[PDB]
Amino acid sequence: SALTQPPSASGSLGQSVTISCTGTSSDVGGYNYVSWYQQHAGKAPKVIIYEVNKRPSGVPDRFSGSKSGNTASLTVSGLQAEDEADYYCSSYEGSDNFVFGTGTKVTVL
Amino acid sequence: SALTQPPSASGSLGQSVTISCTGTSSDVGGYNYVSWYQQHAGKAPKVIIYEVNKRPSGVPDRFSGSKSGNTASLTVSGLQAEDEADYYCSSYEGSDNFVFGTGTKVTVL
Repeated sequence: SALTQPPSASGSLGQSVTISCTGTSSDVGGYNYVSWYQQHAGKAPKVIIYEVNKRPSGVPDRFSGSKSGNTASLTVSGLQAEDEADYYCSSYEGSDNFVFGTGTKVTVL
Repeated sequence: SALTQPPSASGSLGQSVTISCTGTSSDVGGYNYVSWYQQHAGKAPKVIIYEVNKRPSGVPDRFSGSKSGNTASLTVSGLQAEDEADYYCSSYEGSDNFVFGTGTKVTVL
């Protein structure tokens, strides 16, 4: 299984893009343990958000996470060309288990 | 001066879309008084969310709201053809004042 993410999203340089991540009451809707990751092609993933809305040290405030219902979202503001990347979500889902989304490719226009 | 909203968003039938509403610490980021409105052009608006995440009586559970920092988000899940519409946000901004966004047009594919 997988969390549902749109294939694609886009926003303007300097503006924002928002990505959704839809699960169920047993994952996204059940806990406050949603993370987001950014990956450029061929590069290492990077954690952007954890615990729904927390940014790791060194991740700036232009990355914001939220959730409501069974859907989490990530908004990337102040868009830079280097924000063109794949973005994935994950959620805790009970036990010691996590489920991931299928990734959204962002284009920066 | 308006709240910033993307001019467009889209999602697939039966799935989800999330749209954003970005203000400042004096409005969206200052209070828990974000509302969302749906309007099919030419027709009367309807309130979908108030107080960030509250649904008026008669609004289905599949519309949900959230915020983090200066950014509020509305998710429409289980998208239906009737969800193609303009969606506006507003926030309190002190005194007896409310400020609105410019609206996002959602398409349902």
